Amino acid sequence: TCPFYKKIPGTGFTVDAFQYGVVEGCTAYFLTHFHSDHYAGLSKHFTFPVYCSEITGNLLKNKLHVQEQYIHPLPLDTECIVNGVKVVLLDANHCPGAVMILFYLPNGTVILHTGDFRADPSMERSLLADQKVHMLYLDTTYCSPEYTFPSQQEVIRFAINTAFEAVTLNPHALVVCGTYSIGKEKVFLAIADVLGSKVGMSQEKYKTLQCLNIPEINSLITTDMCSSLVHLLPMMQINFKGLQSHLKKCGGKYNQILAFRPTGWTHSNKFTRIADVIPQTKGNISIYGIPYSEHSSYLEMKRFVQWLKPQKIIPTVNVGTWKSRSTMEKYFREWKLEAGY
Ligand code: NI
Repeated sequence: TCPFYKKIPGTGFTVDAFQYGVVEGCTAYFLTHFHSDHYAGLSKHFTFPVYCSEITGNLLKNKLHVQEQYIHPLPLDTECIVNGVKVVLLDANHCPGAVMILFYLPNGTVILHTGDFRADPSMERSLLADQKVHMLYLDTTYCSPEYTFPSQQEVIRFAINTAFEAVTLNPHALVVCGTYSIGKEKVFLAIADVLGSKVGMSQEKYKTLQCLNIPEINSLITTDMCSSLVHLLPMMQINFKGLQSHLKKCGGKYNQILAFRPTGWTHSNKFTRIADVIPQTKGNISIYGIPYSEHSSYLEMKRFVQWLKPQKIIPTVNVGTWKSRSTMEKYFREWKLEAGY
């Protein structure tokens, strides 16, 4: 049974609600982004209208085989009427094709559903500037002040400088980057660009990337692993055992691995600056965990909510414990008392 925080009142709509069977009253199912916790339950046998971005709809058609007649792609930043209700999709600054959804209810209520997002001051000049929001369905993944991490640009600067140094010292080093979903593509694309290489990967991963409308992608990626000095591997293989095994397969072309694991936040963020990050090393293998987030930090979240001034907040993450819920509610009230709304 579908939980309340996935339903949009006053409509026939649900958000990210595909794992509950046929939801009573639902005439259109919205999908914010192509991450498995959110698409859980979609497959080629789905027969109700799915509304989403163009990129999400490429992934549904080619990776999940959803039939074309049930996929309804909407342009961004454009007022659209769906089953008699005005909606807008906005870029969520999450993974490729991820959106926030603005719903203009027939009674005058305005609802923003963030999906998953990384709040940014650029959102203060989208179509959100123009009107009041009554209800905010909020991605609360990192809603506590201990959750700090650097900008994506500082993280990428670290990665490119680390990779370029290592490979200039040893031209026979291979770089490997872990992946298990879409998102975070700038990590491996920025490192390959500084090294003058295409990125090499499995046919399954190449297929996924080919759905993402990235400019000039054919110039940036390949399935010919032998021609590439930046490889992608599943995240589960980014360990000393799995990397040893990979280095054997490369036919003595390489004699060292430098590997990256983009994580979200880890507790080493509560002590160490990005500049001071060091790898774990065993012989000719080194592994860097880098804090590349596609979710809001606490400060970024707070800034966004204090600017938007919603009347009511409904969290969509960390909802399963009373301690989490109470924590989140306390910070919402602080934010409102501090800013005066
Ligand atoms: Ni996500």
